[PDB]
Amino acid sequence: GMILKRAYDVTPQKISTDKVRGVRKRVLIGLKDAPNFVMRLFTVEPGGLCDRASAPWEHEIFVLKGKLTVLKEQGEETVEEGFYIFVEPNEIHGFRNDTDSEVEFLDLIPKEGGE
Amino acid sequence: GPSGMILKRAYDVTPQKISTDKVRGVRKRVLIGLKDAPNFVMRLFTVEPGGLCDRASAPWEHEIFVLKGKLTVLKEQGEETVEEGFYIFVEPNEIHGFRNDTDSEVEFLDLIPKEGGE
Ligand SMILES: [Cu+2]
Ligand SMILES: [Cu+2]
Ligand SMILES: [Cu+2]
Repeated sequence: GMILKRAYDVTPQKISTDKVRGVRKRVLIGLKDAPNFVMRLFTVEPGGLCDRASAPWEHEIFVLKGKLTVLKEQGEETVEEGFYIFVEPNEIHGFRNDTDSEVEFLDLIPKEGGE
Repeated sequence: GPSGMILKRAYDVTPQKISTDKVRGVRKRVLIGLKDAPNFVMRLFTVEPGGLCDRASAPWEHEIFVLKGKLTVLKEQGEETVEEGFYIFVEPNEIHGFRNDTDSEVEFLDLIPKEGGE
């Protein structure tokens, strides 16, 4: 009834789509197990990009490592470890890493959006 | 529903003292609370040295990510240690609690469905 695990030990999946390059995803608590919402951990490589998109669901994010550039419907904002991010449903968002070291963030969404 | 995005340093949120029949030595920051959340809430808990959230269970799940320190997890039967970089999934109704057996603060994110409050 309880899972306790090192996130690093969860296998990181390379993500590659027309909008996503240089990103890896770990599914910590996935759709199958989740009553309501899922927990993922993203790694963005230097120069990596999750380009602007809208989703039907909100995001709740916590920046774990590095300087995360957040793309908005207009412009961008770079934040760092210790910031949280709440993206309303339907809002344009994306992410980039302009730095020379990997950026990591925790990302939770309602399970309707889980892989 | 609203549009937009909130980007905020977690430590800018006021750390509220939690004092109940089961909890001492704990502060909570509500990061994404009921005022905002479509479905689930995000809190950041700080457990001071010797702090305790005694065993309990709840009718909803917890999804936890340990940000800092070494946290003792209280289970139905026994205890287990985790540290920074561990995650915890607590099924609904499973007994769980926490204790800080170290001399430094432990911090963890704790997310619950919004039906459970903030
Ligand atoms: Cu159990
Ligand atoms: Cu998204
Ligand atoms: Cu609980």
